[PDB]
Amino acid sequence: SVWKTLNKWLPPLSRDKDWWWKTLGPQINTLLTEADYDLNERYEALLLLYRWVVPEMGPRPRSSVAPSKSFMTDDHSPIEYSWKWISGNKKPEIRYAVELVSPLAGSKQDPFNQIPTRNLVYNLAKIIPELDLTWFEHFWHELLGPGSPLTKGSTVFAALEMLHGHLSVKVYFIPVETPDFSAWHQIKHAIEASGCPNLEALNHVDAYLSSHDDGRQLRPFMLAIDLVEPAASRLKIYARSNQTSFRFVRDVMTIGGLRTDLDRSIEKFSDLWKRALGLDPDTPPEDELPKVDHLTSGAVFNFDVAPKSQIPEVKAYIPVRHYANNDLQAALGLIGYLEDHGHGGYSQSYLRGLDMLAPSGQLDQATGVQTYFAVACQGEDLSLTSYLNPQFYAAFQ
Ligand SMILES: N[C@@H](Cc1c[nH]c2ccccc12)C(=O)O
Repeated sequence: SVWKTLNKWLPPLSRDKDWWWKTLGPQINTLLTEADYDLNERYEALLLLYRWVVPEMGPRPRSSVAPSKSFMTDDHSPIEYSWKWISGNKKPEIRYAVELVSPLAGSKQDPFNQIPTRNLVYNLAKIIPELDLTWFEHFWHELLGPGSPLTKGSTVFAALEMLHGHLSVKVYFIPVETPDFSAWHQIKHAIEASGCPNLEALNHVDAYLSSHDDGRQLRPFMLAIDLVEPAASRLKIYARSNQTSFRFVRDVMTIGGLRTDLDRSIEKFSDLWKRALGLDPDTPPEDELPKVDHLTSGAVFNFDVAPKSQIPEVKAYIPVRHYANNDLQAALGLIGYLEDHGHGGYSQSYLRGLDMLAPSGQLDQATGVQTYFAVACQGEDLSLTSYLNPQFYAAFQ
């Protein structure tokens, strides 16, 4: 084991740092091993974890109660893994998002816990010069700086994507809302001041959000960027709705019909939706889901409005934790879909990863491990991603 070797030879850590090391290291290491990552990349990932992430995770969990109301997950776990299914039986992509913390969190010196993520990004910029911080600094200044202004629990976090051979970094900004400045207002002004050459996709999304009947029901809340050249980065605007019928999801995926030639992709999406969510196969698409009242309940989407494209791209997130019956049932639904379409070469590796992450004896009894199933429509096929919560506090061992 890579983690066993590193833990055996790297210098020992404080109580909190050692807890985070001996918890995250095995999790990330198992996920990467099941995805058949090369040994060098597992070493690199765990060395990054030991050097730049573990020292900034703050106190270790010691009870069911979290030290913050972090927006990363529902139990405020500050770490979220993700497992992207690659078509053609290729190796899955492993990513993880983290919101680092400091003792100044909540104080006047960092009221929204922003400096640790900035520090992490700059450290990574020292090790990987390929990363570009132009758009990072621009959107940070626009959305979280002293000129920026109700909070969702966090205002920023970062994500590492191990893309087999190189590392990519992503930044999520969650603006603070005021009666005069909605999150969407701030995001739109930030993108307009970003310096993009072709704002056709942003204007399409704005028209859909403002004038369309169902598009008016989406509440923008988050913006994600890639730390690459601004011409090569995506601009992902996340939007939530209390509506949950599959008809609504179907229309949002098309952006009110702006996107065409997706009927087969949408039929496969409906099949996967009912399988993962445990619904009856004859569920009318206009039926709403049984009501779940939560901060992150309802249907979630993201629009990619990156200038390279004139038409925006939509990714939908099936909220497994809120509407499925249990983690094993949803996992088998997703896995059966993948097997029916010849894309399930890594299903058993995924199940071993789930069993690694799951609180002892709760996969078939509760939800929570799998937060989202992300679906995108690529021509006739689906691009799928599983999002995973280690549940440090909801499942405190
Ligand atoms: N925790 C928030 C934000 C979030 C974290 N990871 C996500 C992945 C997809 C969509 C949203 C999120 C939520 O569940 O909504």
